[PDB]
Parts: sequence; structure tokens; C-alpha cells
Amino acid sequence: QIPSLKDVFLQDFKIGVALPVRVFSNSMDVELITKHFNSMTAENEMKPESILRRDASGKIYYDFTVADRYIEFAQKHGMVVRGHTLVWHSQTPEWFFKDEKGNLLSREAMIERMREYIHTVVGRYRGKVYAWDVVNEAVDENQPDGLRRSLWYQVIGPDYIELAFKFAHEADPDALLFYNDYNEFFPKKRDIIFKLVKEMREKGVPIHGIGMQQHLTLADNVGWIDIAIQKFKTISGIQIHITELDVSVYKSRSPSIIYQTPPSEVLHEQAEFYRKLFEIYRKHTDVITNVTFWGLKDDYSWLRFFFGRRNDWPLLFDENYQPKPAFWSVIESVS
Ligand SMILES: CC(C)S[C@@H]1O[C@H](CO)[C@H](O)[C@H](O)[C@H]1O
Repeated sequence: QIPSLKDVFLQDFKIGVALPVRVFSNSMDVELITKHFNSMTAENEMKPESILRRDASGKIYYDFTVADRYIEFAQKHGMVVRGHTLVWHSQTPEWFFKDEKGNLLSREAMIERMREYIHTVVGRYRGKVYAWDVVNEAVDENQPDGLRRSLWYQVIGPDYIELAFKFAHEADPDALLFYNDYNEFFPKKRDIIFKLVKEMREKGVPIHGIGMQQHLTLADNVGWIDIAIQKFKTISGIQIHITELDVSVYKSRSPSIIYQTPPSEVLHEQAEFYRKLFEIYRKHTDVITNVTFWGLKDDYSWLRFFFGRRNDWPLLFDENYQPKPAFWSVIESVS
């Protein structure tokens, strides 16, 4: 009786959701997923720490038993999959950068290890995962060259980013390859992301897309997001995915006032925020091809623990699978 998000936006972009693997054996989760979403991301199950293993010898092997379940589900229900993520400073074990004795690998050895990782993961899902977050969160505006000093930078160096895109494009030449980041609409970080992606495109690096995470709060200025998308879309042939959208009911990451249940006026403010947001996304439908929400429903949200244990209601569906005020205001950005 209520309308399907994917159908309402069928002319505009894919509507996606980030999922932990347990949802596939919960009939009520499966009902909400298949009604509303034609795209899915693994919330954690395709990150390097979720696939990388060592045996007793210290030899590296890959466990795809959980990741394969996402492709199986997607094929059964006619959904596309965003692969998240190949190269990241986070959720990657420290031993991946080291030999049997805990010394840093040589640049040559780590380039080889990166190549094998990307060829194995992207190669296994060739033709089945239409888009990859190849590199995640490489930008740090506090550094002279604007690049985070992770183990990737320390062990390989600043070309680790373009090498990751090269290897992913070799493993699946048909995949759309994304650079993904957060605070992507803050002016200093936005300008560094623009410059990184534009320069890589100009020297023929196979990057096809910017992933804008859109981890937002009610304090955020949607005007800044409009401006960021205007800047990014001036890069010839780039498309944009909104990769991890959520809207915290809080106005910072450490609120002094925490809600047990959300005030009506706070759900209404969130509904108006999501309305303005989807107006800006539709305005940029020429460049935006996928909008993915970081969680199926409010009680599954990472925002209930990652910044401290608290209730938050950041999504379009509540704890009882029911549409929120924001659901209706998002639908009405079209209807
Ligand atoms: C899907 C999430 C884990 S991405 C998330 O972005 C955040 C920004 O608020 C953090 O800085 C973390 O680096 C990252 O885990």
C-alpha cells in the first residue's frame, strides 16, 4: 500500500542499502529490502579484515564464504552490488603490511600483495559487482600533500591510490571504480578530493566515480552539499554515488542531550532535511546514479554505537519497519 523507493526514483538513480549478513535469513528484513532497494552494500562483510586470513604457517588466504552470500542474494532478487572496500586505513589487519617477523614489507612486496588482493577479490566477482569503492578515505586536509599518512602511504607511498585503480580495472574492466570519502562537502577536503580525482583522470587512471558518504547530522548545511556536487560534476565523465547516507537527529557526534525516544519536532526537522537533500540529488540526477542508505532501519544504525552507545533514528524506516516522516518527505521530492 506504501510506495517503493526504487520505483519512485527509477528514472533518477538506484536506491541502495548497507546490510549485515544476518538480514538474509530474517523474512521481515528481506521483505523491506526487496520492496524498496535495487542496490546493496555489505556493511562490513567485504572489508579486508572480513576476507583476509592467515593459516598456522603465516600464509595469507581469502575467506569468501560470507561475501558470496551477498552476490547469491543480489542475483536471486535482481539487485546490483556496490563492493566496499578494497583499500582503506581502517578494518584492515596490521599484519597485512608485515612479514612473518612483524617488519614492514618493502614497497615492491606490498605493491605485489595489494595487486594479488585486488585481483583475487575483484576477479572473483567480475561481472557480478557493478561498482567498487577501490580507495576509501585517503584524504587528510591536515597533511602538506592532503593525503592521510596510513600504512598504505608509509609502506607503498602516495601512488598507492592510482595503483589500486589500475589493478581493479585490470581485474574487472567493466566495473565502475569509485574514490569514496566523508566530510566530502567541507570546502578544504572537497577541494583536495576534486584535485586528486581530476589529476588522476587527466593522466588516464581508470577512476569513474566519486563516492560521497553523506554521513550527515541536522547541523549540516545542505547548500554546501549542492556546491560540492556542482564542483565534482565539472570533472568530465565522472559519475557520483551517494554511498553511506544517514542523518543523525543530533547536531554533533558527542551530544550532551541524548533522547530515549525522538521528539516529534526532531523527526519533522529530519523530514525537512531529507526533503531538501533529495531535491538537491534530483537537481544533480545527470551525475548521481546511486543513492545508498547506511542501514535498513533505525535500530540497525552504526550511529547507535560508533560514537558512543545511544539511540538515534537516522534512516527512513523505524525499529518496526514503518515509514518515518522523512520517508514521506523523500517520496514527495518526486510526487
Ligand atoms: C561506513 C562507515 C564505517 S565510513 C566512516 O566515516 C566516518 C565519518 O563520520 C569515520 O571517520 C570512519 O573513518 C568511517 O568508519
